[PDB]
Parts: sequence; C-alpha cells; structure tokens
Amino acid sequence: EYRIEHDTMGEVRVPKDALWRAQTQRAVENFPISFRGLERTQIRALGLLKAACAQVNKDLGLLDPEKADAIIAAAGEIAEGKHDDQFPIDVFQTGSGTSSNMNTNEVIASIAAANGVTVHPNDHVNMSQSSNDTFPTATHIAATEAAVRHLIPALEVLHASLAAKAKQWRTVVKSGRTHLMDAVPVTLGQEFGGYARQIEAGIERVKATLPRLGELAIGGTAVGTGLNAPEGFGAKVVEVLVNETGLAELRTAVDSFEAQAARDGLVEASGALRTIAVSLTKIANDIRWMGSGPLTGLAEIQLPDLQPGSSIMPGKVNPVLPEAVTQVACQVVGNDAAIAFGGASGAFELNVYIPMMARNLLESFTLLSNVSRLFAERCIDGLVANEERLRELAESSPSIVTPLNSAIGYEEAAKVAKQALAEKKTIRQTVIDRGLIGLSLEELDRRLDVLAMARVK
Amino acid sequence: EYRIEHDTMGEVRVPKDALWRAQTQRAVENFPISFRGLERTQIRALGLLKAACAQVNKDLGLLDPEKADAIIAAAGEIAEGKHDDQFPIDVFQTGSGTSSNMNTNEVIASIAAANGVTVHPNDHVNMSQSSNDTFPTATHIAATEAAVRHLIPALEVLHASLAAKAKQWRTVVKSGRTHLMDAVPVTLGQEFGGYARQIEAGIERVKATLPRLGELAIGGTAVGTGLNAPEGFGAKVVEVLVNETGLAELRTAVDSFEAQAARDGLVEASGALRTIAVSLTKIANDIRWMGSGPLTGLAEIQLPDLQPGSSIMPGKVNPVLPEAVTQVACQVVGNDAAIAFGGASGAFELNVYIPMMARNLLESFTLLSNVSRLFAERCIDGLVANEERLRELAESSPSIVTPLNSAIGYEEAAKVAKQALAEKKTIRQTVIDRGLIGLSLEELDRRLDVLAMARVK
Amino acid sequence: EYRIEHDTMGEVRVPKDALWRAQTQRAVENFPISFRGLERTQIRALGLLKAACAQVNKDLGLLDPEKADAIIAAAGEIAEGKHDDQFPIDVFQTGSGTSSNMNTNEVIASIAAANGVTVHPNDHVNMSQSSNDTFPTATHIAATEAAVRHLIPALEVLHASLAAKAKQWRTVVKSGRTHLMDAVPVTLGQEFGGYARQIEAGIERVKATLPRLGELAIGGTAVGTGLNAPEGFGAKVVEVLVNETGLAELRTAVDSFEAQAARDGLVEASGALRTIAVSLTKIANDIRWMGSGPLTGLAEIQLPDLQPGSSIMPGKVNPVLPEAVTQVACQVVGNDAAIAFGGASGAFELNVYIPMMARNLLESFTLLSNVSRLFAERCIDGLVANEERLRELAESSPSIVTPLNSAIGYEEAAKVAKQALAEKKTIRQTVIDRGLIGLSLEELDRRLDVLAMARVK
Amino acid sequence: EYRIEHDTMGEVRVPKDALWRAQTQRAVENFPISFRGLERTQIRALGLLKAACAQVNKDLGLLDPEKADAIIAAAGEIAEGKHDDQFPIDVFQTGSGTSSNMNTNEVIASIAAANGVTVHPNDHVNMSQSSNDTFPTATHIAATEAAVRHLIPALEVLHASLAAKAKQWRTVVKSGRTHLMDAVPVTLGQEFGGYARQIEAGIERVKATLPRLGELAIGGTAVGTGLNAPEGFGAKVVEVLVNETGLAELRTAVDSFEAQAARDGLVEASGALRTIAVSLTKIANDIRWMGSGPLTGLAEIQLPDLQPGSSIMPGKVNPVLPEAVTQVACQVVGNDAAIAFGGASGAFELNVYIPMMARNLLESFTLLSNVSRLFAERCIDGLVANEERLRELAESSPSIVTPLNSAIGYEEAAKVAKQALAEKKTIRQTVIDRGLIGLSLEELDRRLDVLAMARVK
Repeated sequence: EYRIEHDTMGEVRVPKDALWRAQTQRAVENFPISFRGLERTQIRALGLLKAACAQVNKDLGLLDPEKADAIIAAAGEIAEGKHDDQFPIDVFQTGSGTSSNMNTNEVIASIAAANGVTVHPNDHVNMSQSSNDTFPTATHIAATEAAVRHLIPALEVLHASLAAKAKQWRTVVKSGRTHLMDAVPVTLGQEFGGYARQIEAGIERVKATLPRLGELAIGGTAVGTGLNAPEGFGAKVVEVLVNETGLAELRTAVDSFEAQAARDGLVEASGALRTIAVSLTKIANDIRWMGSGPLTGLAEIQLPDLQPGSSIMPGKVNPVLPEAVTQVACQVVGNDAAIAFGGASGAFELNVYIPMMARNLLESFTLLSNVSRLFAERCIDGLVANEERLRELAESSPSIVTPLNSAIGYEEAAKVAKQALAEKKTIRQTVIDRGLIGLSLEELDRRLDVLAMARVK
Repeated sequence: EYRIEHDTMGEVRVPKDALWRAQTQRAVENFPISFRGLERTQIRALGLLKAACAQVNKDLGLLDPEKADAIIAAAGEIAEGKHDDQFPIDVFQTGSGTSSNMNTNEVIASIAAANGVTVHPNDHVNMSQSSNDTFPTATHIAATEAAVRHLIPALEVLHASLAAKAKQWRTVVKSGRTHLMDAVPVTLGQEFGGYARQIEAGIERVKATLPRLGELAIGGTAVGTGLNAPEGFGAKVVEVLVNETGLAELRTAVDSFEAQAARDGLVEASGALRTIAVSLTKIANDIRWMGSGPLTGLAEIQLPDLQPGSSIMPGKVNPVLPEAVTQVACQVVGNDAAIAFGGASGAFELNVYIPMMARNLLESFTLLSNVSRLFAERCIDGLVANEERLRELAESSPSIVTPLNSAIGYEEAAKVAKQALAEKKTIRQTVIDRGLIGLSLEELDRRLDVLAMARVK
Repeated sequence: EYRIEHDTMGEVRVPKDALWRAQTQRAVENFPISFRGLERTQIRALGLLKAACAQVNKDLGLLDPEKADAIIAAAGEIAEGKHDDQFPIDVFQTGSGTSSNMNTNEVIASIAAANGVTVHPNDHVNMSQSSNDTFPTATHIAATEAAVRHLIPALEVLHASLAAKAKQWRTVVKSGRTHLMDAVPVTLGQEFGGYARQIEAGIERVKATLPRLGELAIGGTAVGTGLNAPEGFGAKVVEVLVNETGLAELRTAVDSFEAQAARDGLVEASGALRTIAVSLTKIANDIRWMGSGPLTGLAEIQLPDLQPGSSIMPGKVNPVLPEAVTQVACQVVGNDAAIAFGGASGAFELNVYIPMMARNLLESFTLLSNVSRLFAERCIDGLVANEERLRELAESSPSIVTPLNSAIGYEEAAKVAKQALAEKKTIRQTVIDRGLIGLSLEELDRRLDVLAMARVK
Repeated sequence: EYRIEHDTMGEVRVPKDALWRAQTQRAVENFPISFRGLERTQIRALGLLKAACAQVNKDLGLLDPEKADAIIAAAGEIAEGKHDDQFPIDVFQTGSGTSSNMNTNEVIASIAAANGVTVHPNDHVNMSQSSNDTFPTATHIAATEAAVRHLIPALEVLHASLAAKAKQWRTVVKSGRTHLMDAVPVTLGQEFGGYARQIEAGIERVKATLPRLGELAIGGTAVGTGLNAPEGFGAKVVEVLVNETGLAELRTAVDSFEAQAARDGLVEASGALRTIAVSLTKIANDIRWMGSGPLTGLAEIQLPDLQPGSSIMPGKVNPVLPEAVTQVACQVVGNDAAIAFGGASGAFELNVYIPMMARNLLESFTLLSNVSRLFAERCIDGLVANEERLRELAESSPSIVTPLNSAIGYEEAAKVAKQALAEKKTIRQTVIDRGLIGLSLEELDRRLDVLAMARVK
C-alpha cells in the first residue's frame, strides 16, 4: 500500500507507513545493488549532525524555534536508533551521500509532521547545509567516535592481556626461532612483550591519525565556499557536536576545499588499521603455532578450548580465535585497498566515493574492536604455558654454542655445532671432546645456562 | 527463554525456539565480530549439499531411508530459504566453516525431530563428510551458480546495451581524445564498441575461470584422503548436484589435496571480477565525462535523469549510476585483495580462510551482477547524443592536420597546427595561407572530411 | 661534450656520441624519477616491431627499399641488444610511451645515418604508426614472449620436480595437519601432488590469458581508426611478427578501440601471476615448515644446504629458497595492485599508464620464471624425507580414532580421544580399556593401520 | 679468472678482482632472480653502521684499534660509494639480509687486507652483531634519511609551488564542479589551496611516522636478547649514528623483540606514502583536466610545454608531468601492498621479508621525492590561467540560482534552473520573467555576482 509524494523531478509512490519520502524512494529504486544500508553509527551521526545544525540555525535567528525544536527532537529519535528501518538506501548510492542526506531530512520532516509541525526537508531540515559537507561530516564523526570510543579501548584490553603474559612468563625460557630454525634462547614473556608493544604501537598509530580524521567539512556547503551558510556556521556546529558527544577530537577543517574535494583523512585512518592488521596476523600466527599439536606440532602453550574442533575427527580442538583474527586482518587489508582506490578518484570540488569509503573504514574499526577484545579475553587470558617442555626446547638447540664465539671464534664454534648434531650429543660434550677446554670447564657451563642466555630484564 | 543441549565439550543454553543446537550456540558466543552471517546463496548451497549427500548415503545402503528422507526434506526447506534466521553464525568464524557446517547439521536434526524422526547431526546428517570438504564445496557451488546464473547474464544485458549504442552511433562523428588532449576523429559508436568489447572480454574472463571454479572438494573428507567416505562418494554427490541444479560446470576436484589445502580457484575467479571492475571504471568514467556540464564540461551526451542532484543546488542532476558503478569497482578491488591474502595463508592440509574468501567473492559477484544491469537499463539505454555539438568538436581539433603528413611531412604539418591556433583560424586556411597547395585544393578537402577521417566500418 | 639537434619544439643539446636525438634528450631531462629505463625484452620488442613495420611499408610500396632496409638492419641491431645503453628514458615517462617510441625511431635514424642512409625518425622510421598502437604492441609482444618462452617452461620444471616427489614419496606416511592441529594420516607424496597440481593449474591459468594477452593494437594508429596507416597494415605486421618470433599467440586486436583505450589484457595476465604467487606462498611455507628445526620444529624433511645460515649463530642453515619465493610472491602481489590501478585509469581513446603497467607485469613474469626454476632445482629436487620420524608422527595423532566413527559413533569416539591424551596412552589401549571391543580386536587393528588410513592410489 | 675462498660450508670460486668473498659468491649463485641489488642508500647505511659498531667495539676495548680503524676506514669507503659494484647480491635473497650483511663484512675485510690489516668478516667486522639487528637497522636508517632529507624537502617545494598559485589566483573566479557537473563558483586559487593543504597534510603524515620509523634494532643481536653484544651497545651505536648523520630521529627500539620480529614501522611509513599517492592522483588529475583541450576539453589553464606530444599528430602537446605523477602513484600503491604482505608474514623472533620491504619502501620515497620536485618546477610553477574564459564559465553555470534559496525556496529555485536551460537564457532573466521580483531587482544582482559568490578570504 502506497501514498504519493513529490520532489522537483515529479511524483513518486512511497509506502504508506514509511517515514521517508520521494527522494529516498527514488534512491531505493535507483540503487538495489548490495541491499545493505547505512550502519547504526552512521545513522546516529546524521541524527546528531541535523540536531546540531538546527540548534545553530535557531541560535542565529534563521530558523523558527518551533520548527528547530521539532527538528532537534526528531533528529534525536534518529540518533537514538528509533528509526533505523526508515533508512533503506543502499551503500552504493550517489557518491556524495545526497540520498542518505535527503533520507535523514525526509524522515525528520515526517516525524515532525506527526508532532503537529510542518518542516520542509530542504528549506528547514537542510537549512545552511549541503550533502557535500554534511555527509563527510557524519562520516568523520562516526570514524572518530569508532577510533576513540571503541577501537582504542579494545586495543587497550588486548595490550593489558598481552603485557600480563609478558610479566607472567618473564622467566619461562624457551628456544628462540629465526627463519623457523633453532635459535638462541628467549622467554615466552619476551615474545609476548613484543606482541604487547605491537599493540601499543597500534594505539599510537590510530591516535596519530586523529588530528586529521577529526576534521569536519561542516560549513563548506556545496563546494567549500560556505555559500548559503552564515558566517562561522561550521565552528558553531562543531562546538555543539563537541558539547553533545564529548569528542574533543572533532574540529573544523584546516582547508575547506581539501575537506570536500578529498577524503584523505579516511585513507590515513585506514592505513593505521591496516598496520594493526599486519601486527595482529603475526601475533595470532605465532600463538596458533605455539598451540599446535598436541603431538605433531610445537606444543609450547595450550589455548583455551572454545568449541568442538571437527564434525568428523572426534576430540580435536582448533585455534578458532586466531583464525577469526587472521581472517579479520584480511578483511581490513581488502577494505583498505577499496578505501584508497576511492580516495584517489576525486574530481574538482568533490570526492564522490564517500559512502563506499565510509562503509569500509567503519567496518574495519568494528571488526578490529570486536575481535581484539574476544582475542584478549577468550584466548590470551587463558593461555597456559608448557614450562618443562619449553626448558627442554631451549636446552636442545644447537645454537647454544653461540656465546662461545668470543672465546673460540665463529669458525671453530660451527665445527662444534655440526659435530654435535651428527653424534646426537650435547654442545658441552662436543666442545670438551673437541679439546677446547684449557676457555675453562667452569666458563663453558656459565655461558651454556639457557635462562642466563635469554638476558631477562 | 532457553533449553539445554550438549555436544562433546559439554552443556550449552540455546534459545527454546531456535532450531540450532549446542555447537551453533557456542559459535554465536565465540564470534560476535561483524554480526553478519552467511548469505542466502551460501545457506542454499549447504542445503542442496546436505540433501545430495543424504541421497548418496541412501543409495549406498549406509543411511536408513526414513532418516535420509527426513534429512533430504529438511535440507530442502533450508535450500528454499525457510530457515535463514536459523543461521546466526558470524562470517568471521573458524576458518574451515566447521561452525556453519554444524549449524546446518543441527538445524536439519531439529526439523526432522519435529517430523517424528531422530537423526544425529554428526552420525547421520554429516555421514561420510567433513566441514573440510563440504564447506568449500558449498562455497564453490555458490560461486559457480553466481557466475553462470547471475553475473554472465547481467554482463550480457550490459554488452547488448553497449553494442546497441555502438550500432546507433556508427556515424556520429566526434573528436577523439588522447592524454585528454584534442586528437583525430572517432565516432561515438566506435567508443561504445570498445566498451562493449571490454564487457564481452569480461564474459570470456569469467568463463575461463569456470573449469577450476567449478571443482568441488566433496569426497576428500578431513584431509583429502576420503577416509570415512565410501568409494566414489564425491563423484556420486557431484552427479546428484549436477542433476538438481543444472550446473554442468560443477565437477570433482582434479587433485583432492589441492582442493582443500588451497582455495586457488576463488582467487582465480576474483581476478576475473577485478578485471571487470577495471573495465567498468573506464566505461563509467568516460560516460560521466561525456555527460559533464551542461555548460562547464564536455556536454557530449545526456544521461537519463534518475533523481534530484543536490539538496542545496536546485535543478542540478548528477551521473549517479556511473558513481554506483565506480564505487562498486572499488569494492571489488578491495574484496579481491582480501581474497588473495586469505588464499596465500593456507597451511598443510587445509586453508582456513574459507568464510572470509567466500563472503568477499560472493559479494563481488552480487555487486557486479546488480550494478551491471542497472547501468545498462537506467543509464546506457537512455543515453542521448548531442550530434551537432559533437560534429563541431570534431571539426575544431587542430589534429585534423594529421592526414596531410604523407604529403607535407610531420615537421611542416606541425608548423600548420601551431600557426592555426595562434591565429584562431582553420587548418584549411593555415595550409592555403602557408602556400602548400600546388597537394591540391581538392585533395586538402577530401583529407579534411572528419567522418571520412574516422574510417567507419 | 654535446651536439645540437632539433624537433618541432626547438633545439636541444644531445651528447656527441649518443645515437638518440632531440626528443629522447628532452625525456631524459623531463623524467629523472626512478633512473631505470626499459628492460632488455622491451627494447627487443620495439626493435622487432620497427623492423616488421618497415618491411610492410616496403612491401606496400610506401617506403623506399634503401631506407626500409637500413631501418630493418638498424632495428635488428636494437633487437639483438647492441644498443641498450642508447635507451636512457625513465619508465616514468609520458604514459603512452611516446618518448621510448621516439627513442627507438631516433636511434634507428642515427645508426642508418652511419651506414650512409638518411631516414627521418617520424616520416620514415615511424611511417604508418603512432606510439599509441606501437608501444602497447611492443608491451604485449614482450608479455606474450615472457609467458610462452620463459614462465611456462620454468613452471613446467617446477611441476616436474614436485610431481617427481609426489611419486617418490607415494607411501611415505605422516600425520596430516588441519588448523595446525593433529589430523588423520596422509602421505608426503599426496601433499606434493597437491603442490604439483597448484603449479599445473598455474600453467593453465597463464595459458587461459594468452588469447587476449597476445592481442596487438598495431594498425590502430593514433586513436584506433587506423588513419595514416594503409588497409590491413596491422594484419600484415602481425604476420611478419609471427613469422619472425614463432609466437603464434600474437594476433590483431578484436576491437581496435578497446586495444588502445585500455590495457585490460595486462590486468588479466597479472591476475594469473598473482594466483601463481598465492600458490607459491602456500607451497614454500609448507616446505620451510616441514624443514623447521632441527630440534625445536617439525623436522619432517631436510632441505639442501645453500649457504651458511647466520653471521652470528655458527652451524645454523636457513630455508633461503623458500624465503626468496615468498618475497617474490609479495612483489608480484604489489606489482599486480599497481597494474590494476593504472588499468582502471584510462580516458577516452588512450590509457596512459602503459610504461608503468609494462614494467610491473614484465617484472612479475621474470621474478616468477627465475625463482620457480631455482626453487625446483636448488630446493625441491634435493629434499630428503625423514621417513621413520614421519611414521611415528602418523601413529601418534589422537585423530587415528576417526575411522572407528561408524562402529562406535562420533560421541564415544571423542571420549576415547580425550581419555587417551590425559593418560599418555594409545588409541588402541583406550578403546580396549573402555570395553568397546565385542567392533572386534582384529577390526580395531585394521582400521588403525596408518598407511591404509592414507588411502594411497 | 678466479681465486678460492672458504666459509664454514666449504670452498667457493670468487672472481680474482672481486672484494667480496665466499658467502657473497654463494648468494650470487643462489639468488639470480631480479638481477637488481641493494640501492646506493642501503649500501651507505650498511657502511655507516659498520663504522659505528667498530667504533663502539673500539671504545669498549673489545676490538683492536688497528683492526677497528681499518674497518672504520673501509666502511667509510663503502659509505661514500667507492664500492657499490662489490655488492652484487639480489634483492631477493635470504629474508634476514644475512647475505648483504656478510657482503659488507667481506668487502671490508678485503679492503683492510689491501691496507695491511687482517680482519675476520665474522669475528671482527661483525663483532657484537647479527644480520637480524644490523640489516633492519640499516633499512630504517635509509628510510629515515629518505623521509627527512629527501621526501619532506621535495614536498615542501611542491607545497610552496601550490601555495604560490593559491595566492596568485585568489580572485580568479571560475565554476566549481561537483559530480563533474556545473556547481556554484570557486576561485582557481581556492582549489590550489586545497591541493597545497593535501601536500602539507602529507608532510604531517610522514612526520607522524618518524617516531617509530626511526627505531633501530641495533643491539638486539640474534633474537632481540642482545647475546654476544655488550651492555648498552645499541644505545652507544645509535649515539655514534646520530652524531655522524645528524639524524636525531634515529633511536633505540622501544621493545627489542618487536623491532626484529616485525617491520611494522616500514608498513606504517608506507601508509603515509600511499596517502600522499592518493593526494597526488587527485592533484595531477585535476591539473591535466584543467589543461585539457585546447578545443575539445575544459581549457581552464595552460601547462608548460615539455616535449612534442605525438609521433603521429603534429603540434599536439600532452600533460606529461601529470602522467608521470599518476604512474608514480600507482607504483607507490603497488609497493605498499607488497610491503604489507611481507610485514604480516613474520614468524617468532624474525620477520624474514626485510630486503623486499626495504626495496619497495625506499623506491616509494625516491619516486615521490623526485616526481614531486619535477611536478612543482616543470609544471605547477609555469601554469598560466585563462582568466576571461574562467569568468565566463562561472557566469554560465545554472547553479548560480542557489543563493536565491532563502528568498524563493528550493522548489521555486529549481523551476528557475530548468526554465533557464530550456530557453538558453540567463538566471537573472528567468527569475524576472518568472515574476519573482517584488526579492528586489537590486538584491537579485548582488546575490548573482560570481566572485562575491566564491566568498574569497
């Protein structure tokens, strides 16, 4: 069942109970491509943004208080998520986000109409605005909130979890591995201290993007000039947004043309997430390798069991969380390539890849925030080390000859390693058999202590 | 409200009215990452696959007909899409798809239980199977159906639409452009014939991947050896699948270890789609450029109006379909990088990136199928050429001097072009003024006819 | 020391002994970016191409035989590699390859001048041509020769080497691994048969691209119309090229506009190489993992020693060839993303990313051809299996309980696996202790034979 | 002609006059893959690094002053580039850089031998070191010097050039374009101010990576523990390096395991360069579009002529510098994907993709530094604007109706735009004809002034 609405292009049938109107409905028919629309956090940002602009228009005497207040209230319902099903437009819409901007304007208009107030989607709800500043503004608010409120806290949990293991396993000695081959000793704690640093550096990486990710185009209107917006509109809206969200990271664009002609801050932000994905692949890979076996692998640690491993092989349990982490990392990398391709494809006063860039960036924030916390809590926290096996692994490496270098030289040392392996004997035995002692017996032992070799801080 | 179920790891609370059971529910708790589960076409493939395996197990006397028939019927309900909301597991699950495989087994078990029949998710519904052959099998069935039944037909519509314009605009002469600068004449029809060829070559590209995309692991069970599956199980299941789906492209794997240790056919298939995305970016870019203006751009053609252009600038209309196409192309490129990263990350007997690879590949098929048809029908078909403007564009290029090369030589020709531009005069005038005629007057004209210059077939 | 030359833009100083002239020298000054110029195979292709065009121009009476013959001879010296140091222009030149085309024309002119014959770089050496058909033509000849004469033979060596191991290790039983965890048995030969299939499929993949990679633009001249080229020039040049090179894969473009407006065949070809890189990462990773240790890893095989492992740790030797292979695979993936970005960026009658696309594609052919042969000969051929260790690995996996499923059911089977691991006892012992026999004693043994479990063909 | 050398693996023939020795020569035979070796800046870094380590070993009494001083002198010759042809090892070597590390040690040994001093490549030249800390150290020194001394200054020139045009063209009014369609007015200067900001933000982006790019592994030796290196060796070497190079950005690693197990700082650094490539594609694209024509394009500006455009079309000149910039941007994007793939592929105590990551990152620094300066000086500086054409473009856009919105409302405004285009009349005429005046005659004019519309600061 339908009603008639119109826009400047003509009449359109709209579902009778839909709060959207003509232009939203055209976009429904124009872009049935993915059948996925804006995310919760994007719809929220649009709501907050519309509320903020209405407030400033009210403050400056440009918009009737009754209309402003109903727009602010309607926008608030949208921001709170009462109307997400009134946002049916595909991600793959016109690249400025015009359609979703109008979708927000029209839904506000219909909510306000239901509360006794007549507001025009363009003339009132979109007063002093364009899609060309509002859609990227909403995108950067969403991205900034995602970075500050979701990803960074999630990474901090993961960091804490890894650092707790770095401390716990401080003196848990094991064989280092380089090139996958037997190396000199390290501690399990040292390795986890490395993983913790990768995550801490990741936090630094996301933070370093915030000064430019938090820039908002708001106020630049159609092409960056601010035509049809009053003086200092952008700064005024940003102040309301900072006041309402608590996100001090939000700010006016340094250059209002760069802020609309490009989405360079989104490409920058994705680069930090892609680096985090690179770090997480290494961390997760190492952990599932340490967990491998129980009998045909490394069996250095035990990961917590999360579910039955195999529909066919009874009793098997698999490192499912590292698998989720590594698959997420692939998605972030894919998403990152999509973001950059769109970023490079701007023209003159507007980059028209915003919805695709937003979808991909926001998804990477989400996947990384959610999988980092799960990895920390359902995997890292419950890892159990096989301490005795690990100490044997350390004492078995041939490369425990390495600290004898300064006393016998690299070349004689290598002769000890090749002879010890062909005999199935120890490094201590091959050197004492080689007649090298005389380098004392007491000195050979001190240098061959594996935990001393790891050089624990 | 909940009930108790168990698996080999213990007891799990499951929603009372959920048709899934213990293992699905663990996966719900283990992988809340993206909150997007399997697509319609993946759930379908799993249903068909389970029906087919049950039939073969019935045929070989290994599975009680009453149990087989209830599994076949239950699987059929799943295949038809009656139970998509009983598949809540995240894409970012264990990388073999164990969880979704078990999700299918458990939902079938609960449907059959409701019809008076007791079938064990492992012992019966998963008889002769592993996730390690079934999940990639379902993925390759979905991908192959997507290629054959959706993308290729969509591309054929787009091809027809472009070729119709190649014919329509056969003698519509215009200035060619190289490096974005004035070149010798072409016809609008020639350009569209190029775009049509890119799409035809795209069809060829997808087709060329089908011999390996259509390979199915079915029968290789846990590691590729076929343990716990009867002799020729895979060939038998493939026959049922070919019979039921009509997809002759489906086939047994050439090597049953390669078919599980890798997903190389998915990377191959994505390469063809990425090439199509590269082609579509060029086609769409050209079309929006030809459509640019109306007064400050090229204004060669007019694209059909699809919606009001701008919330702020009245009357403006934008090339929204080319924007959808180019954004889709970015997504396909991103998806393609994700697919390849997962593809490269296999280990020993199993690549455990299947759900992420499947999600990305299937999405690229979908986005490309849907946007290609929209582009054909809502853009290409209604394009209107500005024939008189185009003929003036052709006759204005300085490079119409080019066919005089053989008569006056490259160097004197260049002297004609530089003098004609500094005077604001024609090529004919600059050559006759330059005293070159005597090369006759009649010959200069014949060579300067622009439509003859385009060399129409 | 310098001489004066000119072109249509004016006078340029050129080194006195340089065979290039004005336009090459401008490009030297215009593009000092990478300081790497065209590859041997590109210079060759340009030489052959110029010889072929001169021959056809001779055949058709359009070019004086004395001038044609000196151009053919000069071009032949270039093709043979006598003048590579006369090609100093950067890869990062004008995107049509104009500069390298002119570089070839000018060097031919100067060689011919030294043999008593005066040929104009444009009017004679470039007769019936543009850079816009010749540079992509030379690029596709180079790419096709690389595929047919270098990569495919190299892959065939690698395929043979892997298949020889598949045969050699047919009955060398070992534990399969899925998710990195203990699985049911396979043979080392089965795994290598998988790797061999990945390489055979790679061969198929490159072959499948040849019908479109081998398309040549030759004849389309400036914009694809063939202006200033005689009728059937392209077909005539292609015939000479096929006659001279033996490459039957070379052919005229299906559509002469698509063949210049895009380089879609180069993106297609790169997709096949990227798939090969994905396959090689898996193969190489597995091999270095099987080689890992000697004491802290898997120690399944021994790779041939190629050089001392470590400047610091005496005696260590590392899998350096797998490292070369995996790093090459990264480069191919990078190169592939560069190729596609350029491919998508065409405009109207010409894609002007050709030199960058050519550089990247040709490098991927080279790296893959060279590393595949080295990997085959210096690694794969000399691999030695640790047969006794491998048979113990197979017999230790808990998942050897799997073939008891049909007799005792998945759930009781899992109870056997969990009890056997907590006891440090065998599967046979845990089932006989569990009172399951009575499933006979003779049947338990037959099902527990590990080589029978691998299901060798 | 050859001599015999040996290493711990045995005897190797080495060219008689080569300064390298056994291990370098094995690497020559082991890795003939790309036939491109280390860059000038990498060889330099290795030289400086070896000099610095020798100095510290001297300072601590661990290395004989005569041997140290000859190593410092030899290393200095290498650093200065006297011996680049003594570094023949392929980029695609063992992924730790062992071979190039040994190549440096052996060349120093042979130089010192020629000066009367016998130093052992391992025992002396490599004293207190591993490849595992030295090769990444040299890589990060090279990358940091490239960022600080080459790229940032090059970007500052480009920034100055763009900002000079932003100032010059402050009041040069033109039509804005969004979606490629006619928009409201901007100034050419505003657009260039946007491009300048993208470059300034790029500078910020590279700077933001320096705190982690400048971290050096030096001191962590084999696995990060510092075994066989004295206490505070790393800090001591870093101090010498900072003293010698002036690069205060160089620093000790925050965590010595993260600094060898990963190359996350290289992926981070590449992300900043990839963002710069995205920005440069937009800037260059816009500029070649503004330059397009002269008769069939936008013809907004004139780029400086750099070389004859076309071998075939006389007189044509093409935007060759924007083409070089956009092709470089593709290469940086490709390189960036290669870097990240290698970065993600670390294992335990060592990421063994260093040479490939270094090659790609250093090339991106180089291409971007060189093309940015060329673009600034040979393109941007000499751009000439077509001021009268531009003012007509501004006054022709239909969207000059936009500032009437607040007076007549969006819907009536759109009626003015559609009627003005169908009539071929002006906005002023269509509104006065529409009877809207009465909104006064004087007010319509003030709002329709195009330079006032651009809102110049």
